Order: sequence, then structure tokens, then C-alpha cells
Amino acid sequence: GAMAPSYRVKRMDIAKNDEECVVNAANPRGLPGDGVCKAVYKKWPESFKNSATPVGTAKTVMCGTYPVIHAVGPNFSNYTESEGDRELAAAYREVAKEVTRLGVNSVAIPLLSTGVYSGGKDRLTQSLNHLFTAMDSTDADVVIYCRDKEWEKKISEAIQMRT
Ligand SMILES: [Cl-]
Ligand SMILES: [Cl-]
Ligand SMILES: [Cl-]
Repeated sequence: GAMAPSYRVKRMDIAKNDEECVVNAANPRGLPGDGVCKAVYKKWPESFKNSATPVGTAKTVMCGTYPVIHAVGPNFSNYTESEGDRELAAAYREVAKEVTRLGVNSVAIPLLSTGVYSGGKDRLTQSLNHLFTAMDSTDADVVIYCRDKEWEKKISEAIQMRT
């Protein structure tokens, strides 16, 4: 585990992370996809061998010795707010299980269901709070990756508010 487990936020491409493993914001079919998923496909294409997994689950595939945790959040275009919220919570609980199983001291993680799976809503707070519910009992250093300058400020403020 980390000596003093922390949360941090960085505004940059998660394919350039400095952590011991990465969480892909995957689609259920293990396809290259777009956004974070396409960046992850270009950087770790070997990790997409048999990476298909259902909504609300995470499936780890090794690229060399580097673990890629494919986490499948719900597309809020298709799910009801209620069922989508349950699947989004579940995906992050499965990430925490994988991070623990792998024995890593650090993980790079995007905000699941905040981009093309957001159904056109701002889900920063919803997605981040489910990330914290899952990851608070883990001892890995967590580094959250985002692309927007206003999102960076809001995530940083949310981390600092817990102290
Ligand atoms: Cl970048
Ligand atoms: Cl998304
Ligand atoms: Cl963002």
C-alpha cells in the first residue's frame, strides 16, 4: 500500500499517467471506442484481448506487466437515472476490488460516465462521490485524470474539502 494514501487530480491525458496501473473508461464490447478509451487503445492495445465485460463490472488485462482495468460505466442515454446510478456505483466497487487484488500502490482513474455516456448531463459530483465511496477503503494513491480546466478546480476543491 501507499505510505500515506492520498487523492490527487491532474488535467492531462491518462495515457501519460505516472501510476502503477490505469482504469479505462471502457465500452462493454472491448472496442477501441473514443475519448479516454481510444487513448488507452493507442497506448496499451494488447490490453484489449478479451476485455469485453458487462455494464457495472471491471475486467483487468495485462499489457506486459502493466495492468489495464477496463471499467464499464452505464450510458445514461439508455439507463434510467435510478438504474444508471446503481450501475455507476457498482463499476467503481469492482475497480476497488481489482486495485486491491493487484497489490498496486497507485492507480490512475478517469470519472466514469461523465463524457459521451453522461446523457448530456453534468455528472462530476455524482461520479466523483461514487469513486470516493469505492476507493476510500483502499490504500492505493489515487490520481484522478480530467481534461477540462473548470472540472480540475471542482475535483481539487472536493478532495481538499474532506481535508
Ligand atoms: Cl496531455
Ligand atoms: Cl463516458
Ligand atoms: Cl473533464
